[PDB]
Amino acid sequence: MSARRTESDIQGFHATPEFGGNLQKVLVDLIELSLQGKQAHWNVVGSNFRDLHLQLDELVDFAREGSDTIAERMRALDAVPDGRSDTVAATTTLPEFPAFERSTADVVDLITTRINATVDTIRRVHDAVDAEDPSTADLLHGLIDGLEKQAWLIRSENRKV
Amino acid sequence: SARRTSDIQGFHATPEFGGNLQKVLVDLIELSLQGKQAHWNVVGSNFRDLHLQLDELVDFAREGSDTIAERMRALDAVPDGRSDTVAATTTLPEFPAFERSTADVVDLITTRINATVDTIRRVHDAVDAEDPSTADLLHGLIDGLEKQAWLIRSENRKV
Amino acid sequence: MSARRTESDIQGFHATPEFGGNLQKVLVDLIELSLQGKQAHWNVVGSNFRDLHLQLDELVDFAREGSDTIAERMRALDAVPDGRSDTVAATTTLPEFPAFERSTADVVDLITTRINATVDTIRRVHDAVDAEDPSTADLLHGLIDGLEKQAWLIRSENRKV
Amino acid sequence: MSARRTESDIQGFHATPEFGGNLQKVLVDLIELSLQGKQAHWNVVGSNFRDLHLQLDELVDFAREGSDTIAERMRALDAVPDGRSDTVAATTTLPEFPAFERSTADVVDLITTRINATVDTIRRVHDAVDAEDPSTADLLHGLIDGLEKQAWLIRSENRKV
Amino acid sequence: MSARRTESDIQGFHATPEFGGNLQKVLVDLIELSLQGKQAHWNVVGSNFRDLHLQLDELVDFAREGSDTIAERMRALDAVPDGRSDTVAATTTLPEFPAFERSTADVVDLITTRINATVDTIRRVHDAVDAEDPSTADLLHGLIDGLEKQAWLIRSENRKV
Amino acid sequence: SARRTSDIQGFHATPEFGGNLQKVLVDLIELSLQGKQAHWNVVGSNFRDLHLQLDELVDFAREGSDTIAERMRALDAVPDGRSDTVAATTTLPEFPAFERSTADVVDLITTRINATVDTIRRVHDAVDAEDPSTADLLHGLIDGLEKQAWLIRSENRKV
Amino acid sequence: SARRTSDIQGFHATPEFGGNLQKVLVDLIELSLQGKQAHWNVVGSNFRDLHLQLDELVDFAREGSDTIAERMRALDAVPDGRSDTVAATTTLPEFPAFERSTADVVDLITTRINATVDTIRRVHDAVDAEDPSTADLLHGLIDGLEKQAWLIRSENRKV
Amino acid sequence: SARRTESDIQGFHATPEFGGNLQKVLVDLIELSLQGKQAHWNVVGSNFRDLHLQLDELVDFAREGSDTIAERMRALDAVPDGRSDTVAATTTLPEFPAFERSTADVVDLITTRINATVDTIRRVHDAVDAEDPSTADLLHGLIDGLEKQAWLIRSENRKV
Amino acid sequence: SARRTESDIQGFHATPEFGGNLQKVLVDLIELSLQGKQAHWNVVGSNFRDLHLQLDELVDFAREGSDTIAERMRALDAVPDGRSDTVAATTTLPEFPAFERSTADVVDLITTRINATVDTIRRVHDAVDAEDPSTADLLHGLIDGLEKQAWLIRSENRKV
Amino acid sequence: SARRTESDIQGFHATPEFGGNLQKVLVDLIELSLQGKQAHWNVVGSNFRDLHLQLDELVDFAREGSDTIAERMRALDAVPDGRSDTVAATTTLPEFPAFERSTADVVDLITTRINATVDTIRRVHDAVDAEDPSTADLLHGLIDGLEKQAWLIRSENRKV
Amino acid sequence: MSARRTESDIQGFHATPEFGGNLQKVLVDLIELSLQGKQAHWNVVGSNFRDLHLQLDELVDFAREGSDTIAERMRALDAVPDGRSDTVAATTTLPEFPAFERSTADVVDLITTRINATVDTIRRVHDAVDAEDPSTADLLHGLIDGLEKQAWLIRSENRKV
Amino acid sequence: MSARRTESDIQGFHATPEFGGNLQKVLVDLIELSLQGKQAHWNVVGSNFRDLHLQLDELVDFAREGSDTIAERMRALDAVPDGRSDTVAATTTLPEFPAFERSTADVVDLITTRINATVDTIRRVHDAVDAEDPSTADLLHGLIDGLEKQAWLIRSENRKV
Ligand SMILES: [Cl-]
Ligand SMILES: [Cl-]
Ligand SMILES: [Cl-]
Ligand SMILES: [Cl-]
Ligand SMILES: [Fe+2]
Ligand SMILES: [Fe+2]
Ligand SMILES: [Fe+2]
Ligand SMILES: [Fe+2]
Ligand SMILES: [Fe+2]
Ligand SMILES: [Fe+2]
Ligand SMILES: [Fe+2]
Ligand SMILES: [Fe+2]
Ligand SMILES: [Fe+3]
Ligand SMILES: [Fe+3]
Ligand SMILES: [Fe+3]
Ligand SMILES: [Fe+3]
Ligand SMILES: [Fe+3]
Ligand SMILES: [Fe+3]
Ligand SMILES: [Fe+3]
Ligand SMILES: [Fe+3]
Ligand SMILES: [Fe+3]
Ligand SMILES: [Fe+3]
Ligand SMILES: [Fe+3]
Ligand SMILES: [Fe+3]
Ligand SMILES: [Mg+2]
Ligand SMILES: [Mg+2]
Ligand SMILES: [Mg+2]
Ligand SMILES: [Mg+2]
Repeated sequence: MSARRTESDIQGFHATPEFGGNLQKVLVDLIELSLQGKQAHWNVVGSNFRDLHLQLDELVDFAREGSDTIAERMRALDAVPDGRSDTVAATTTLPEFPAFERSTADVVDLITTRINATVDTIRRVHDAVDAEDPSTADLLHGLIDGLEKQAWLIRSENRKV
Repeated sequence: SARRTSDIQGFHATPEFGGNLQKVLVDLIELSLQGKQAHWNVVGSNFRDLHLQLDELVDFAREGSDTIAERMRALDAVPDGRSDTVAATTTLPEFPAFERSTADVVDLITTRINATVDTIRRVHDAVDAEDPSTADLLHGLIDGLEKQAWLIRSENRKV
Repeated sequence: MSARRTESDIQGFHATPEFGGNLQKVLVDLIELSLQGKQAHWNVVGSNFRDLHLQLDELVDFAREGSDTIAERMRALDAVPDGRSDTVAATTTLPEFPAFERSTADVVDLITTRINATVDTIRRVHDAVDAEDPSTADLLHGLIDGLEKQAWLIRSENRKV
Repeated sequence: MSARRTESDIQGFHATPEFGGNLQKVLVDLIELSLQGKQAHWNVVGSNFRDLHLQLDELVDFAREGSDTIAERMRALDAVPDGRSDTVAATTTLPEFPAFERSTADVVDLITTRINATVDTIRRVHDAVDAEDPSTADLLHGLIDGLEKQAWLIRSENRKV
Repeated sequence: MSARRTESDIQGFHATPEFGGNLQKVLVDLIELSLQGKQAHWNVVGSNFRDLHLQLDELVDFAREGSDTIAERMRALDAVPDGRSDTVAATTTLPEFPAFERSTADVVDLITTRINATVDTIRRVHDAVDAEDPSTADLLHGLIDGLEKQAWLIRSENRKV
Repeated sequence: SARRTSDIQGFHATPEFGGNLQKVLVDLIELSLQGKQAHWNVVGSNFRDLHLQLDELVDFAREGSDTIAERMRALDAVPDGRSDTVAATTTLPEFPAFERSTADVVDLITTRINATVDTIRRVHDAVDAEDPSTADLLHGLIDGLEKQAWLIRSENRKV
Repeated sequence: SARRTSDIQGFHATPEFGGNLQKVLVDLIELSLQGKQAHWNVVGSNFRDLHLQLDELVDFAREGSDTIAERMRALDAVPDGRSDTVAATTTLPEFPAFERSTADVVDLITTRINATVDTIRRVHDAVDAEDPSTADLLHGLIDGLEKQAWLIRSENRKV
Repeated sequence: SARRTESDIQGFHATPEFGGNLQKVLVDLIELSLQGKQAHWNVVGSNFRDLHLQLDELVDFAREGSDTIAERMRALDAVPDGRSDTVAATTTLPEFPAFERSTADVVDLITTRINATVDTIRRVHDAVDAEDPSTADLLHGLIDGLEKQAWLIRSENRKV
Repeated sequence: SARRTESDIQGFHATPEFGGNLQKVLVDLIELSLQGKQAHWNVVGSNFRDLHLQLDELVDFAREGSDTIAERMRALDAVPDGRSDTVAATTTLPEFPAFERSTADVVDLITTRINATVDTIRRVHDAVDAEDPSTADLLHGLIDGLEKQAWLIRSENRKV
Repeated sequence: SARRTESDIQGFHATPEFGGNLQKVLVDLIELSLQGKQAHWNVVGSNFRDLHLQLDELVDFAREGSDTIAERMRALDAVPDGRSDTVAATTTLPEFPAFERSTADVVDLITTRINATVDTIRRVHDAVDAEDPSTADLLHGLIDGLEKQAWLIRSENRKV
Repeated sequence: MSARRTESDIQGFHATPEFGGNLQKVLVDLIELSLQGKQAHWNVVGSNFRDLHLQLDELVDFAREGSDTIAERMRALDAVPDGRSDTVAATTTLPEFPAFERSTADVVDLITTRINATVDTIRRVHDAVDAEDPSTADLLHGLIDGLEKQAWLIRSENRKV
Repeated sequence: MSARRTESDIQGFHATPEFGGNLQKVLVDLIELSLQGKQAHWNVVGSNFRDLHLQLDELVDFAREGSDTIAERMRALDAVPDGRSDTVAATTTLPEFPAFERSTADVVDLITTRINATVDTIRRVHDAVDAEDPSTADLLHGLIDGLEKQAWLIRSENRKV
């Protein structure tokens, strides 16, 4: 006749502090990447300026969408993101982007290593995230895939023969 | 050439697998129906936001039920989304009739989303073991519905 | 100021219990139709599968919009809809949809019959609705027109001439 | 050539002075509603500001399209609309909208009353319009349906249940 | 199961021969109007050519959608349309469109007359249609409203005031 | 400067050229009317595909008739697309009244498309000789209609 | 760090500034209402162009009135766009009732656009002196409306 | 096995005369675009709006056409010249008059200039067709599109 | 302070075996796209139009898939080969027959070829997943999308 | 004849002080975007959804603004710095608090931060306007757009 | 009175075997070009990577649309295309694309010559195609025009001074 | 009671001859820039061809929209533009664009200086324009901003380190 549950209060999945911290690690590197990507996008100069200028904006869009995805996933699982400038600066694992104008070739190298660093954070955190919540790991897979594609589209400028 | 030889069959789901997807399906349809009920009948403070959010929940739940039912079809299982079956087999607590306050609707719908996510989380490991590709569809459902739960329940949060 | 009314409270048109009842009847058959339409959509097999599979989704879209229209018209007029599964199952006039895979020929006949049953409810209810509120009768005309079109587009498959 | 008429001049349906008058009444209340809707849109403050601010614009859009529909229906039938400010102020049936910032709770009650007044004009006029020209009565049904929906979506904010 | 009907065959509403005949009359005049509209569209010359050239296409679009609506309403109700050239020529009530280039002033008067003739057919037929099937009468109201609007937008060109 | 001197006339078509375009025009309008007739009245196996395809044929034929009529206007010819003229001068076999089966509609409409293409192919060389630019418009019509014929007739093909 | 210390207020307009924006607002609303009146009731030679152009004028004037009213709100002023206020305080010459010829509508509407632009030009320097950002909004209004005046009045031009 | 073995295969090169023929088309299309904008701005009088709008449509077609011609030239390794001095010095179009012009006058002036542009395309047609039929198809699009514009514009002044 | 100090950080490199696994997927997706177009053109008979259209949808999914796989390979510094000779020489799909084929025959032929393509993805899945779970997620999308196409197509021939 | 004969004509160069003024605007716009996202994620309580949505609209306007300012700097050969350390070290905005915050608190906090950002633009306005009026027009768009956001947000807490 | 033809069976234009073979020649080179274009698009590396990467996808889109156009034209004229991988490999006239990564400059040269080869096929076949069916030659003109434009947009990267 | 003005004739703002001449100066340089931009767009050859080819079209679009804006502003203020080829050639201040193909690096330098020259015209004219009509100066600000952005996006190709 009926299979209906009877509780008036059914709780949702709550992330462990460890899991929250792991997604926080991903968050700050994604925001930092976005900030560095815009810096590069503004200040890149030299041969093949336009392509890099445009590709860098694609990277920024992806990293911004990613940071919102991770922060919102945290919220869904009762964890609390911190994307404030001071926290991002204090805790990001990305090497800092240099000041002033940079050459196209230099920007290609710099941004590639910074995407690599961002992806490394996600891969380092992956197995612990997957173990607690496979659905979140799928979002991580999307980030890895999208970011490694950006790294290919950007780095290929400097690859010879 | 590496070309194979002329009637290669598709992956077919075990009865148990079909049954697990059936469990997900009825709770998604029930959620969709309950969501529309809430959408129409919610009243009170912050009516508009709740009215609108609930329609988005319904869209997701309907897309989800279609995704699951069609995955069943692809793997040679047979969905049953009929009204009697859904009423008879859904695990979701019954949604009340009549007008309900926004605060009560927030609480009620959060419970019923969580019930739906619970079903998907309950079958996840057994479907993943048999067909990882289907578990990915389940992950999208878990992610999307848990997002909806957060967006809805935050209205009632204290500090 | 010349022709302005001075009432603080000007109340809206309220549906009678009979009117609310009449729209409730339309609502449950529209929802049942949507549920059966999807069942048929998923489970139809055989000759001209795709055309039928697609047409059934178009039927479902129309019935879903129809049920939302009806229910919101109820709300506008201070009536209260009930589209919950138990209610729809217990009160719909539509013949039950059979279980399992069904042939395209079978689905055509089954769905045509279910559409006609839905239209019949709207037609039975029409005059009482029109008498109380002509504006709602127009929404009923939209439903009659749209559903009878669906019936034609579906039934024509099985017509032998 | 067999069933073709041979008249050089075939004139169209012309509204009677009464019909023109009846549509004029609908027109001024629709325009007044749009003006009050915008006033409320700009000046509403307090709890749930944004929802109300947005809904009021949706109301205004519907009332503006409504007034254009009515006025052009008049023109089609050789009647002449008057939507000028002095005329609208001197002949509208709507209670005056108050000046200054108003709370969201106040705006809900005020605007619900103004919508209902507008609908009341259309409802009072309906039968005389329907008797002369059923096609125009259908446009009135669109207005009744659309405005009563607006009233429901707005008033529900203040409902305590 | 409680209120479910148990009939294998539930048939739809079937138009009487009179109803089918009445919609046939509307159909041929709509098609004739589309054909004359295009003729006028191509062959109009003189002052304010472009405005007229464009408006005539808008008229044609509406009449084409109208004829499709009518014919499909016939099909829905088990009636059979005939929109073939010989039938339209032999049975239309519209005065014949003249050959050759025609002035913008001439086209305005000619097309206004043809529109009015088309509307007259719908108006003559309306009550018999409404009596049998109110839902179809609503489609007629759409046509009356849309065509009379077209007539206004076209005739206003020649109005001297 | 290479600037010319103030009333340079446009290319004007011979009466014969206008007449040839008139021939194309009436068969395109007739096809459009016959296509709609078929669209409404077709019934039976694979109704939906045929119903939909026929509407695409009508769209093409209507766009085509407008293209030809306006080319006539551009070259100072005067189209006649009126109902009596079309009925009196079309080369297309009459389409039957009443409901027709999908199989019969496929055969009937294929014949009438082919008749329309035949007209365009019949006048092609004489229009090309006078105005190559107009023959390009004819080529688009031949291509598009012959595509329609293939898409429609394939339904009835044996093996 | 250069971070400030927790209740920094927004720029607030003087009463005079609010009043000047109020002046612009009522003339924009009046223009919108007059434009629709003209749009409906214009008849005669070149009806369609005028009918259509007048609707574009109305769109601009409505967008403009919303821009001004919301700028008032942002700067803590309170708009009054009510029918009585607009009728009582607009500087625009009354638009006549009844059908008017296209030639008369061109002249009438040009005058009333110019009246509206005149108001904005009259308050410009006093608003610019207080808040340059608001004067930019006024510039868009001057530009757009003067464009409308040109597009409308050109119909009546002699040689 | 059917594969050609040459490492570099050359594409079709246009003769310089062919390039010169397309160049004639180009300058007249650019001149027409420039005159069309002049007319679009400066037209006044009865039925102003229709003409103002129709003139912009002409300009859009003419600008798209000149891009099509110049890019066809580049495809075949010809080199277009669309610079102002070249256009002014080599266009065959009668000069457009200065100042405001009535809609009636603009209709006649622009019809003539469209007809002049079309005439250039028609004059080079056979020489272009003989060398490269694909390019002649682009000429056909231009003839068709421009003669349509001529009809749409001149119809305003037709008294029947 | 948490910032890494190395000037160049290396990204994830796929093993050559991983690249080889994705390569198997790629050739079958390309072969499937090519056979799908062959079927789309040459299908005739009852319910022609639905099949003609469904086959193009399959081709779109298969083309998008092969781009996804080839670009994932490039991301991980593998090097795809989608050239005709390689596809023909290394595809595991049964050859599609020449000439016109009936809708019934096309349904069965294409179902088999979709099933063959899916089988390749399923065969390499675990080896791909073990090295790079993110890539396995792309494999899942392909399995899901292709098996849907198989269902949508084969249903035409199902007799119940 | 009116043509200038110099082979290279220099564009307008911004003084370094001008660049510095735009830099102040930039860091506050970026800080505002970052705080806006923080608020957007962490806001809870009555009327959550409206605020959640309005905060994203603010973030979109602020991100577009910072791009506009940074690109205006580049146009005039100034060099922006939008890096996290620089933003944190040089923003004039009060720090946004950690953790979940109520909708009422978020309304007041964000209004203040919008007002701080606007104040920076208003402070540099006259110095920017004196050197380059075109840039001051961009400042006006920002003032107008941000003060609108301030009104739309703070209205939630207004008790009348 | 009537100009209507009387045959119940009117056949369509049927291509000669020679014509079918000529379009088949065009088909395989278009498919081969598409395959090579994607290979280049994936494997291009070096200065100005992105522009070439993107342009190559434009070329692929055009060649794919072209192959479908030619194959469908064949079908319209009762000819039977063969676009299978074995046939394409066995019969294409394009020099094969090399394996592995290639430099931007190398890809520009390689793809230019392969477009040149594809266009050469169409030009070689042109006159015989035109003689039998001028409408098909027009499709060939589109292919020539579109492909030679691609060749210009791609080759210009390597052109100096 | 009433604040309505009483004149039946209210004139619009009329530009001085000087102001008209100033906007004319802006106009011819914008048209010249558009003409040169297309010349460069067609004839640019070499490393990073595609980016420049595309960016040049963006510049052309902006300069075309600008020329229409200025000419229409002139018309609004009763001034009469001259954008004819002879006038543009006789009066533009831009150095002429060279003939034949030019290298990417050369085009970057050439176009940058020509944008610089166009902007210089607008800046030279600015204060006199602003003094008479601040609203027109705002349009000039848009042109300056948009053109200087183009100059940055184009020139950055040639900027080293
Ligand atoms: Cl379809
Ligand atoms: Cl919203
Ligand atoms: Cl228009
Ligand atoms: Cl790009
Ligand atoms: Fe996924
Ligand atoms: Fe997984
Ligand atoms: Fe209706
Ligand atoms: Fe009625
Ligand atoms: Fe040709
Ligand atoms: Fe200013
Ligand atoms: Fe062509
Ligand atoms: Fe501005
Ligand atoms: Fe978000
Ligand atoms: Fe589905
Ligand atoms: Fe709803
Ligand atoms: Fe209107
Ligand atoms: Fe239809
Ligand atoms: Fe047309
Ligand atoms: Fe607003
Ligand atoms: Fe271009
Ligand atoms: Fe790609
Ligand atoms: Fe940017
Ligand atoms: Fe195709
Ligand atoms: Fe313009
Ligand atoms: Mg079918
Ligand atoms: Mg809210
Ligand atoms: Mg006009
Ligand atoms: Mg590049």
